Order: sequence, then C-alpha cells, then structure tokens
Amino acid sequence: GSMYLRITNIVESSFFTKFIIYLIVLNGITMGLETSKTFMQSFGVYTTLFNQIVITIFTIEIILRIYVHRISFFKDPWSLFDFFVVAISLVPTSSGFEILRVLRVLRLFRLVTAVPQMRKIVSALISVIPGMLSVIALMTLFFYIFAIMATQLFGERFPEWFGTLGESFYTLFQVMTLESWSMGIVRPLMEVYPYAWVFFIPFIFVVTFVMINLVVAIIVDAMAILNQ
Amino acid sequence: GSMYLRITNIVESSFFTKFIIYLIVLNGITMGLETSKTFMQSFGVYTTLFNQIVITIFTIEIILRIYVHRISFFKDPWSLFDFFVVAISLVPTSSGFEILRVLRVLRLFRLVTAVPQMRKIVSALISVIPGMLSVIALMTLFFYIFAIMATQLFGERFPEWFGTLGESFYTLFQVMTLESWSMGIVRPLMEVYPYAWVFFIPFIFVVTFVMINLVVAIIVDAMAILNQ
Amino acid sequence: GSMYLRITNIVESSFFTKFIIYLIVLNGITMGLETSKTFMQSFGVYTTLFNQIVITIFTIEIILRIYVHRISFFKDPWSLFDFFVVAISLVPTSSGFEILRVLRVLRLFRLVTAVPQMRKIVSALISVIPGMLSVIALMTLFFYIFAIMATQLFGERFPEWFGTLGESFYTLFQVMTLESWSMGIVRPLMEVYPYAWVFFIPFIFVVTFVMINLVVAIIVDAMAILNQ
Amino acid sequence: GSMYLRITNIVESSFFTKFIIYLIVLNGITMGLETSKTFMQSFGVYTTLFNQIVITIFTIEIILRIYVHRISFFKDPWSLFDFFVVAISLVPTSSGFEILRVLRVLRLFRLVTAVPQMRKIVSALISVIPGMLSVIALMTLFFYIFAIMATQLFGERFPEWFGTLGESFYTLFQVMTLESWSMGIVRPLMEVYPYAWVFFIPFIFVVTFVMINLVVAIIVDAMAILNQ
Ligand SMILES: CCCCCCCCCCCCCC(=O)OC[C@H](COP(=O)(O)OCC[N+](C)(C)C)OC(=O)CCCCCCCCCCCCC
Ligand SMILES: CCCCCCCCCCCCCC(=O)OC[C@H](COP(=O)(O)OCC[N+](C)(C)C)OC(=O)CCCCCCCCCCCCC
Ligand SMILES: CCCCCCCCCCCCCC(=O)OC[C@H](COP(=O)(O)OCC[N+](C)(C)C)OC(=O)CCCCCCCCCCCCC
Ligand SMILES: CCCCCCCCCCCCCC(=O)OC[C@H](COP(=O)(O)OCC[N+](C)(C)C)OC(=O)CCCCCCCCCCCCC
Ligand SMILES: CCCCCCCCCCCCCC(=O)OC[C@H](COP(=O)(O)OCC[N+](C)(C)C)OC(=O)CCCCCCCCCCCCC
Ligand SMILES: CCCCCCCCCCCCCC(=O)OC[C@H](COP(=O)(O)OCC[N+](C)(C)C)OC(=O)CCCCCCCCCCCCC
Ligand SMILES: CCCCCCCCCCCCCC(=O)OC[C@H](COP(=O)(O)OCC[N+](C)(C)C)OC(=O)CCCCCCCCCCCCC
Ligand SMILES: CCCCCCCCCCCCCC(=O)OC[C@H](COP(=O)(O)OCC[N+](C)(C)C)OC(=O)CCCCCCCCCCCCC
Ligand SMILES: CCCCCCCCCCCCO[C@@H]1O[C@H](CO)[C@@H](O[C@H]2O[C@H](CO)[C@@H](O)[C@H](O)[C@H]2O)[C@H](O)[C@H]1O
Ligand SMILES: CCCCCCCCCCCCO[C@@H]1O[C@H](CO)[C@@H](O[C@H]2O[C@H](CO)[C@@H](O)[C@H](O)[C@H]2O)[C@H](O)[C@H]1O
Ligand SMILES: CCCCCCCCCCCCO[C@@H]1O[C@H](CO)[C@@H](O[C@H]2O[C@H](CO)[C@@H](O)[C@H](O)[C@H]2O)[C@H](O)[C@H]1O
Ligand SMILES: CCCCCCCCCCCCO[C@@H]1O[C@H](CO)[C@@H](O[C@H]2O[C@H](CO)[C@@H](O)[C@H](O)[C@H]2O)[C@H](O)[C@H]1O
Ligand SMILES: [Ca+2]
Repeated sequence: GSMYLRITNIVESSFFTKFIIYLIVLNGITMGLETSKTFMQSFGVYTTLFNQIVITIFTIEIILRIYVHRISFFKDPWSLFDFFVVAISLVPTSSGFEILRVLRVLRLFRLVTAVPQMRKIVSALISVIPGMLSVIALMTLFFYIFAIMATQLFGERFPEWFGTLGESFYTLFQVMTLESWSMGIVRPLMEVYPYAWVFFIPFIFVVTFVMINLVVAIIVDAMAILNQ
Repeated sequence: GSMYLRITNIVESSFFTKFIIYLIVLNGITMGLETSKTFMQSFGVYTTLFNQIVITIFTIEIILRIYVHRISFFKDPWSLFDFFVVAISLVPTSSGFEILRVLRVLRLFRLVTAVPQMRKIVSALISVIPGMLSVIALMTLFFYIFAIMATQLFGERFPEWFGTLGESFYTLFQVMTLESWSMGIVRPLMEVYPYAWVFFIPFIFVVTFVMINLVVAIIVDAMAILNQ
Repeated sequence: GSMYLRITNIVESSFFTKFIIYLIVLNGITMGLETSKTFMQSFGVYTTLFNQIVITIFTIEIILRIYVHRISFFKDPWSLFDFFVVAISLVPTSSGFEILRVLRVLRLFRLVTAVPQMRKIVSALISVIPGMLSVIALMTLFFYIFAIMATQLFGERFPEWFGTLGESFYTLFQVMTLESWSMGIVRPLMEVYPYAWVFFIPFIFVVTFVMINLVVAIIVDAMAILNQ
Repeated sequence: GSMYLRITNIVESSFFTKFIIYLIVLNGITMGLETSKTFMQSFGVYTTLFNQIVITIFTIEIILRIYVHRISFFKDPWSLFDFFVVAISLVPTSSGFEILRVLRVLRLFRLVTAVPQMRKIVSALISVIPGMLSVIALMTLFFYIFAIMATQLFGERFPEWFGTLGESFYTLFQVMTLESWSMGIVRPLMEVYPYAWVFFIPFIFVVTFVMINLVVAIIVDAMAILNQ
C-alpha cells in the first residue's frame, strides 16, 4: 500500500536507527551500573524499569521491521541476530535456567548490527572463516585423536586432567595455548610417566606448526584479494 | 586381465571409499565411547567386536588395493601411511609394549588420507616444510650447543632441569615456548647463580628472532607462489 | 623583524638541537644513577642541581621556540608533547600527587621528538593506528559485554577476580594475554562452576581470532602502501 | 709464489673443509658424551685427548688460512668468528674465569661458518637486523624510561623485582614476554599498590603493539625484496 510505505519510511529512517543506537548505549551504561550493588540498592527499581522500557521498544520495533520486510528479514543474518537476541531477552526471570538473565547482556551486541562501520568490520572477520575450514577440520580431528590417546594413556593416575575425553580436550587446548604446559602438566606427568614428553613435544610442534599455517594462509588470501 | 580390471573398478569406486570413510567415522565414535568405563561395562564386547570387524575389513581392502596397484601403491605416501597404520593396528594385545594399543587410535587418521579435501590441506602444510629445513638445522645446532652449555653450567645444583643433556633440551624448549621461563626457571636459577640471565636472555632473544624469520620466510615463499 | 629572524636561525640551528639532544642523554644517565641510593648519598646534591639546571634550560628554550613559531608550535604534535612533558616536569615536589615526580622521567622521551630518525619510526607506528580503530571498537565492546557477564556470573564467589566490572576487565585481559588462564583462573573457577569453560573457551577463541585479523589487516595495509 | 699457490690450493680444497666439517661433527658428538659422568669415568682421557688433538688442528689450519689470505681474512666476518672462537678455546683451564671452559663448546658453531647452506641462512637472518635498528632504539629507550619509573615507584617494597634499575629491566622484559605478568608480578604488586595496573597495562599494550610492527615491518621489507 502507501500505509506500508509510510511505516517503511519511518522504519528505514536514519533518525529511527540513531534513536535505537542511542537506546543501546544508554542501556549499555545502565547494565554497567547494575553490576554495582551500591547503585542497585539506590536505583535498583530505576534501572530495572528502564530495562523493561527498552526491551518492549525493541519488541515493538522488531514487529515493525518484520512488517516492512517479512521473509527478507528472516533471510538476513543481522536481523536474525536481533531476533534471537531480543527473543532470549524476552523470556522472563525464574523460568528455565537462571543463566538466561546474564544472556540479556547480549542485547548490547545490537550495537554491532545497528552501526554500519561495526557491521563492516564483523563481515570482514567472518569472511576469513570459510578459507579456514579445512585446517579447522584437520585440527579437530587431530585434537580428537590425541584426546583419546591421552585419556587412555593418563586418565587413571591423572583423573582431573585426562580421566575423561572432554577433560583431555580441555587439558590439550591448555597445552596448545602453551599455558603451564610444562611445569603444570608435563613435568608433573613425567614424575610418574617419564616418557610423557614423547607424547607432548610432538603435540606442541604439530599444533603450533598448523596454527602458523592457519595464519600465513589467512594473510595470503587477503593479498590475493588486493591483487585483482 | 579383465578380472584385474573388474577388481580395480570396484576398488576405485566412489562408493567403495565412501563406505570406508563411513567405517572410519563410525569406529571413530566407537573409540570415543570406549574411553568411558560406564559404556565399557555395558557394551565392552560390542565395541571390541566392531573394532575387529573393521580392522579385518581394512586388511581385506588393503590386500585388494595392493593387488590393484602393487609397486605404485608402495611409492605413494598416503597408501604407505594406511599400510603402516593398519600394520601397527594388526599386532595383537600383550605382545611387545602395551602402548601399541593406544596407537590403534591412529587408524582414525585414515580420514585424512581417504578424504580428498583433507589430503589437500595436509599436502599444503607438508609443502611448507622443505623451505624450513635450513632454519631447523640452524636451530637444532643452536639448541644442542646451548643444551651442552646449560648441562655443564647448571646440572649439578639443578639436576632435575639441567643435569642431563636431554633434560637441558627439554628445559630449553620450555624456555623457548616462554613457559615459566622466569619465575619457574631463571629466577630460581639466579638464587644461586646471579648472572644466569646472561645465559638465558640472549637464548630467548635468538630463539625468538629466528622463529619470527622462520614464519616471515614461510609467508614470503607463499606469496612467491601466488606471484607467477 | 630581523631580530625574530636572528632568534629563529639560532633556534633552528643544527647545533642548537644537538646541544639539546646532548642535554637529554646526559640527564638520562643522571636519572639512571639517581635510582641508586649509594650514588644518591654521595652526589645527591650534584644530580638534583643538574636536573634543575636542565629543566630551566628546557623552559628557557621552549619559550624561545614558542616565540619563533607561536600558533604553529601549538598545532605540532611533537612540540605539544615537549610542552606538556616540560609542564608536568615544572610543577614542584610535594604539590598534588607525589607520583608527579616519577613523571619527570618522561622528559627522556624528548629524545624521540628531538631525533629525526626516532621521529620517523614513531610516525610509522602511529600511522598504523587509524586502520585499527574499527577492530579496537569491536573488541572493546566485546570486552565490556563479557566483563559484565563475568562480573554477574562469578563475582560473588570470586570477588578478587570478578567481583567488580573493572576487576573482570583486568581478569579478562589477563586471559586474553593467555597468562595463567587455565591453572590460575578457569580451573579454580571450575572447582565451583564446572561449566565455566563454556564461558572462557569461546572468549579465548574470539579474542585470539580477532587479534590475528588485527595483525593480518595491518600487514595488508602496509603492502597496499608499497603497491602504488 | 707458487709455494703460496700450492698451500692455497690445498687450503681452498673441497676435501680440506670436508675434513674440517667432519672434525666438527665428531667433536660435537664428543662434547655430547662429556656431559655424561658415566662416560667421563670410562673415556675421560680419550675425549680430553681428542679435544686437544682437534684444537691444535684448528690452530694449525687457521695459521694456514691466515697465510693464504692475510688482511682479507681479518676483514671477513666468518673467518673472524673462527679466529675468536678458536682463540677463547685456546686459553688453558684454571686461568681467568673457569666459565671459559664452557665457552669451548662455541667451537661447534664452526659448523655454521664451514657449511655453505648454513652460512646462507645466517646471512639471511643477519640481513633483517639493519631495518630493525630504529624500532630497537625506540624500544630500548622505552624500556629504560619505564625501568627507572618502576625502580622508583616499586623498588622499596618489592626489592627483588624493582629495587634496582637492572632488576626492573629484567622484570619488565619478563612482563613483555607475558611470563606470569599478572598472577606473579602485577596482582601481588596490587596487593599494596592498587593502581599498579595503570603502569603495567599500558606498558604491555605499547610493548606488544611495537613488536607487532617490528614483525610486520620485517615482512614488508622481505616482499619489497621479491618485488624487483
Ligand atoms: C557509541 C560510543 C559509546 C562509548 C562507550 C565506551 C565504553 C568503553 C568501556 C568503558 C568501561 C567503563 C570503566 C569500568 O569498567 O569501571 C569499573 C568500575 C569499578 O567498579 P565499581 O562498581 O565502582 O565498584 C565499587 C564498589 N561498588 C560496586 C560497591 C560500588 O565499575 C563501575 O563503577 C560501573 C561503571 C559503569 C560504566 C559504564 C560505561 C560504559 C559506557 C557504555 C558502553 C557502550 C554500551 C554499548
Ligand atoms: C569457526 C569454525 C569453528 C571454530 C573452531 C572451534 C571448533 C572446534 C571446537 C572443539 C570441538 C569439540 C568440542 C569438544 O570436544 O568438547 C567436549 C568437552 C566436554 O567438557 P566436559 O567433559 O563437560 O568438561 C571438561 C572440564 N572439566 C571436567 C574439568 C570441568 O568440552 C571441553 O571442556 C573442551 C573444551 C574445548 C577444547 C578446544 C578444542 C579445540 C579443537 C581444535 C580447534 C583448533 C582451533 C584452530
Ligand atoms: C565426517 C564428519 C564427522 C563429524 C564428527 C565431529 C567430531 C568433533 C569432536 C566431537 C567431540 C565429542 C565431545 C566430547 O569430547 O565429550 C566428552 C565426554 C565426557 O566424558 P564421559 O565419558 O561422558 O564421562 C562421564 C563419566 N563416565 C566415563 C563414567 C561415563 O566424553 C564421552 O562421553 C564420550 C563421547 C564420544 C563422542 C564421540 C563423537 C565424535 C564423533 C566422531 C569423530 C570423527 C571420527 C574420525
Ligand atoms: C619437520 C622437520 C623437523 C621438525 C623439527 C624437530 C627437529 C628437532 C627436534 C629435536 C632434535 C633433538 C632431539 C633430542 O635432543 O632429544 C633428547 C631428549 C632425551 O630425553 P630424556 O633425557 O630421556 O628425557 C628428559 C626429560 N626428563 C628426564 C626430565 C624426563 O629428548 C627430550 O626430552 C627433549 C625434548 C625435545 C626438545 C625440543 C628441541 C627442539 C630443537 C630445535 C627445534 C626448533 C623448532 C623450530
Ligand atoms: C644517544 C645514544 C645513547 C646511548 C645510551 C644507551 C642506553 C641503553 C640502556 C643502558 C642500561 C644501563 C645498564 C643498567 O641498567 O644497569 C643496572 C645497574 C644495577 O643497579 P645498581 O645501581 O648498580 O645497584 C647497586 C646497589 N646500589 C644501588 C646500592 C648501588 O644500575 C645502575 O648502577 C645505574 C646505572 C645507570 C646507567 C645509565 C646508562 C644509560 C645511558 C643513557 C640512556 C639514554 C638516555 C636518553
Ligand atoms: C590506540 C587506540 C586505543 C588502544 C586500545 C585500548 C583501548 C581499550 C582499553 C580498555 C577500555 C576500558 C578501560 C576500562 O574498562 O578500565 C576499568 C578498570 C577499573 O579498574 P579498577 O576496578 O580500579 O581496578 C581493577 C584491579 N583491582 C581492583 C584488582 C586492583 O581498569 C582496569 O583495571 C582494567 C584494565 C584494562 C583491561 C584492558 C581492556 C582491553 C579492551 C580491549 C582492547 C583490545 C586491544 C586490541
Ligand atoms: C652433519 C649432520 C650432523 C647430524 C647430528 C644431529 C644432532 C641432533 C641432536 C641430537 C641430540 C642427541 C640426543 C640427546 O640429547 O640425548 C640425551 C642423553 C640423555 O643423557 P645421558 O647422558 O644418557 O644420561 C644418563 C645418565 N648418565 C649421564 C650417568 C649416563 O644424553 C647422552 O647420553 C649424551 C648423548 C650425546 C649424543 C650426541 C649426538 C649429537 C650428534 C652431533 C651433533 C652435531 C655436532 C655439531
Ligand atoms: C640486534 C640489535 C640488538 C638486539 C636487541 C637487544 C638490545 C637491548 C638489550 C637491553 C639493553 C640494556 C641492557 C641492560 O639494561 O642490562 C642491565 C641489567 C643488569 O643486571 P643485574 O642488575 O646485574 O641483574 C638483574 C637480575 N637479578 C639482580 C635479579 C639477578 O641486565 C639485566 O639483567 C636485564 C636483562 C635485559 C632485559 C632486556 C631489555 C630489552 C630492551 C628492549 C629490547 C626490545 C627487543 C625487541
Ligand atoms: C606425529 C606422530 C604422533 C606421535 C604420537 C605418539 C605418542 C607416543 C606415546 C608415548 C607415551 C609416553 O607415555 C607412556 O605412557 C605409558 C602408559 O601406558 C606408561 O606406561 C606405564 O604406565 C602404565 C599404566 O598406565 C603401566 O601399565 C606400564 O606398565 C608402565 O610402563 C609409560 O611409562 C609412559 O612413558
Ligand atoms: C650470543 C652469544 C652467546 C651467549 C652465551 C654466553 C653464555 C654466558 C654464560 C653466563 C653464565 C652465568 O652463569 C654462571 O655459571 C657459573 C657456573 O660456572 C657460576 O659460577 C659459580 O658456580 C660454580 C659451580 O658451578 C662455581 O664453581 C663458581 O666458583 C661460582 O662462581 C656463575 O656464578 C654464574 O653466574
Ligand atoms: C560466542 C557466543 C558467546 C558465548 C557466551 C555464553 C556464555 C555461557 C555461560 C556459561 C556459564 C557457565 O557458568 C555457570 O555459571 C552459573 C552462575 O549462574 C553456575 O550456576 C551455579 O551457581 C549459581 C550462583 O552463582 C547458583 O545460583 C546456581 O544454582 C548454580 O547452578 C553454573 O553452574 C556455571 O556453570
Ligand atoms: C603511555 C603513557 C605512559 C603511562 C605511564 C604512567 C604511569 C602511571 C603511574 C601509575 C602508578 C601506580 O602506582 C602507584 O605507585 C605509588 C608509588 O608512589 C603508590 O603510592 C603509595 O605508595 C607510596 C610509597 O611508595 C606512598 O608514599 C604513597 O603515599 C602511597 O599512596 C600508589 O598507590 C600506586 O598506585
Ligand atoms: Ca605462562
């Protein structure tokens, strides 16, 4: 209609989204203050009301957006994110997990999707990921196989670190980040299993060498984009 | 013959290797569950049978592959790997080391050699290695010489870390990864040998500087490949 | 006038700034010795006088520079820095914070602004920063949102690390540097909150992946400068 | 003469240096065994004799080399290194420091100078250094200025880490490597000086950011070499 076009030109208004962005940074500050228990004694009700004010506004104005765009809205990854972020924010407290209330803070990520400069940089990062998928596949296979080996080789006498497949996953990722791999994992390990370095020195080497290539690769593919 | 060509067109069948790949991921999951002792009480016999089912299949079908290809098979590094991986998997339990049973998990790496996308990424990594061989030679020489020096300079009062050439190798590699080099090695060292930094600050610097070049080099040689 | 031009050709003299540079390295050494309490017992008065000698000289000769250049001086970032560095150096001891006396050492950074080769390398580094501003914005938003989440999720039972928004900021930056993230933060955390890895493994991953891109980006933009 | 040319064509003989290289790896192994006290009880005299055999040979054959080349020898950095390495190896035990005997192991680095492939890779690394000299100057100035500040700000209550200019240098380098910067330096520091992060978070940032550029720079200058 021209009703649909009236709503649409309010919805795609620059001011409309600048008001939204403004609502985001305001509520962002809000949530910064609600970590403080001092501030929460004084203005607990103030901030808890503002939070509801803004979330209804977001639901009001995602209703409007869906009107304007219908199917195309749900095929847009930025819009989808604002949907599922305001969704998890909608569910009320004391229903399901209580952890859902920390997830309310995800609303702030609307800033990324509402700002164009932020949307540009995110798309640039996400762009890189497809080229990485082979290396990620390889590395996951490598982690999985060594997790099993380490679980089997060390999980009985070292149950906190290797007693479980998932425990070995975590410990192995720790090692890969190089965080206390020697004086916190392998040197203790070796106190019982003196040849444990035979398992972990190669693990280090391979994991490192692969990550280097992961990065080198990303660089090359960015230069191949400039050279066209 | 045309028998040889009949076997060969079953062996090079797409479906044939898709069945193999499928057998790999199945058994991969299997081995994930056999880390669990719960699952092993219930279905111990089930998984231990599946494992034998699949390994015979792999030996059956490496026999077929060798038939089809004979000498050319044993000059292919992917095929060779499947040979020596199914080989170490063949030897029965309680013969030789018992560690051979964790090595059975290496079978999962067949995924890398059976999948073409995985084979591509591995070849890409292995490609990089030849250019690195000079730097690796240098660094090994450097490690060896400092290992000796550190063994001699510190192995008596610090026998757990430097008492042996191999111990100093391990400790020096630890340092290179920067893992607790100061508050776990050098600062304790210095409690007795106050000028120990004179040995380790340069060691750090050289090792770091070389590794940077190792990487920078890899990058350049990848760009020299794009620029042709 | 030609008075103004007489002062100006003394002020822009090569020798003039070589004398200044010389005054900087001398006083640099001075301040190296005044860390020593031995040296301060013997020559305390000597160095404390030299320091005043030189600072008056610097104020004398920033007066001259402002004469020669007036407004253009205050629109130059190198000159501005020498202004505010000699300014904070001017304020006398025991007025305001006492920390202002360590800030006197900032005078040595005049070397960067007085030497041309040093000025070149600093401008090269500062040049890089504008391209980084999107990624920095993103990362700050990401840090802020996870700081809040971590403050809320863990600040009661872990008040030293997550009890405050700013405490969580510091702890999260620690994690990003990978410094004791597992055996000093997450593994203790998990002793009470077993699913804490669900918060921190992703945090690691995202922070790392972004930093890689931060760097990769810098590289590309430097090559885009060579290719013109 | 043609005597000089007779000696010269023995000295520049391929076999001559292959014999030398062979002497190096032999003695390299020797010195590996002399770390072992077992081996030193049995063959102490054997290895200690071999060591003298080879060093005289090296002095014999650096005499020959100097004959062949005279001044040009002493303007070659590879030859110079073999001079000063065999020199420090010449001085006998129990004269001066005893540390001179560990320096005997430096002889093994003759491998780098005697092998051409090794000489190539070393020259490639050393090549990189000139471009780095500005950044190194800057960073040294930065380290020095913060060392002083940290010595003054923290050396009284933290004398093991900051009580001395050189102590602060070491601690600051530790921080730069990120080794236990938080749970081993700054968090303890903060127990007394709660605003200590104001000094160290910026220090981290600047040091990191500079090192990135140090590396990025090296990459660019290597590509500028390929693009000619
Ligand atoms: C479009 C441009 C937007 C520009 C925004 C830039 C934002 C950059 C991040 C700013 C970080 C703020 C500094 C900070 O984290 O402060 C730490 C303090 C210390 O804790 P504090 O609560 O004082 O503890 C005292 C004891 N207590 C609880 C009993 C009162 O904790 C507090 O006191 C709470 C202070 C909350 C300040 C929140 C400021 C953030 C601005 C909004 C961020 C953008 C939202 C999308
Ligand atoms: C953009 C494309 C994708 C990006 C890359 C990420 C994809 C790969 C991620 C790993 C996939 C597998 C996930 C997995 O195995 O998780 C299982 C475990 C189960 O945890 P659980 O046993 O409940 O907890 C263990 C800790 N505990 C008991 C001491 C409290 O959960 C853990 O606790 C382990 C934590 C995960 C370790 C990280 C493994 C990384 C795999 C290699 C990735 C290379 C990155 C380049
Ligand atoms: C071609 C596409 C293939 C796609 C596959 C992608 C695979 C990515 C890695 C997946 C990682 C699986 C998650 C994981 O590690 O779980 C940790 C759990 C926790 O230990 P759990 O055994 O529950 O401990 C409970 C106590 N207990 C032992 C008495 C029962 O440990 C377990 O409960 C055992 C769970 C085993 C799950 C195995 C799933 C891996 C899929 C196959 C991998 C490919 C093989 C080549
Ligand atoms: C793709 C081309 C090749 C890839 C690069 C790898 C080649 C170089 C690897 C090192 C070669 C030398 C191997 C070696 O020296 O190993 C001897 C020692 C003997 O161990 P052992 O004395 O039985 O155990 C010591 C630990 N303990 C007693 C406290 C339980 O074994 C150890 O425990 C030491 C562990 C090895 C330390 C790593 C040394 C790296 C050398 C520099 C490589 C630079 C990489 C870019
Ligand atoms: C344009 C070209 C300029 C070239 C300059 C290159 C500068 C490079 C950095 C040099 C670093 C100097 C070495 C250093 O940090 O020495 C540590 C010593 C050890 O502490 P020390 O004070 O001996 O402790 C003994 C006990 N005590 C206090 C009771 C006496 O601490 C001391 O004894 C104090 C020694 C102060 C030496 C200062 C030398 C720096 C030169 C000026 C730097 C340039 C200024 C812009
Ligand atoms: C050239 C363009 C800009 C360069 C990038 C830098 C800009 C971003 C810096 C962070 C901005 C926000 C600053 C902020 O939130 O500071 C608040 C807190 C308040 O400290 P406070 O609560 O007084 O002290 C906590 C420690 N305590 C209690 C145990 C003694 O202060 C702290 O103690 C936290 C220390 C800061 C943590 C670093 C956060 C980094 C944000 C992400 C930056 C990514 C870098 C690529
Ligand atoms: C041109 C091509 C040259 C190719 C050479 C490649 C060299 C690569 C590095 C090889 C590293 C050798 C492995 C290693 O570090 O072994 C650690 C062992 C363990 O200590 P060990 O002495 O067995 O301790 C037992 C207790 N004890 C002392 C009472 C007997 O310590 C020992 O038992 C001593 C073993 C010494 C073996 C030395 C082998 C190095 C070859 C020469 C290196 C080139 C010299 C330039
Ligand atoms: C290829 C071109 C050149 C390569 C770059 C290297 C040039 C710069 C190196 C540093 C120059 C200044 C040297 C210096 O200040 O050393 C003084 C101190 C004095 O040590 P001292 O007070 O006897 O021992 C302290 C430890 N203690 C008491 C607890 C046992 O000695 C130490 O103990 C401190 C150890 C040195 C810390 C490293 C400082 C690095 C400066 C920034 C370099 C950036 C690298 C990219
Ligand atoms: C790139 C290729 C991949 C390389 C991967 C190869 C990994 C090599 C594995 C080396 C493992 C070293 O770890 C090794 O673990 C076994 C566990 O059975 C120990 O074995 C020891 O403990 C077990 C209990 O678990 C006892 O039953 C056994 O009698 C005893 O010797 C070894 O003493 C230890 O040194
Ligand atoms: C890039 C070039 C390569 C640089 C490599 C040069 C390495 C320099 C070596 C510095 C070593 C410092 O380590 C130094 O070790 C010797 C060991 O003899 C110590 O010496 C001390 O211990 C030994 C026992 O072992 C005693 O016999 C001796 O009387 C005592 O002084 C020094 O107090 C310590 O400071
Ligand atoms: C890229 C996407 C971003 C991913 C970010 C998602 C973060 C996921 C959060 C996982 C957090 C895990 O941390 C989780 O913290 C909560 C705190 O309520 C704990 O919950 C526990 O402690 C709290 C007290 O604080 C009790 O009230 C509660 O009954 C108890 O279960 C969980 O046992 C712990 O595992
Ligand atoms: C990029 C720009 C460079 C940024 C560099 C700026 C560095 C900023 C310095 C912040 C230092 C924080 O460290 C600060 O040290 C002083 C030391 O006087 C402490 O001060 C405290 O200790 C001293 C003793 O030494 C007492 O005399 C004083 O009364 C007390 O307040 C502060 O409580 C602490 O927080
Ligand atoms: Ca660490």
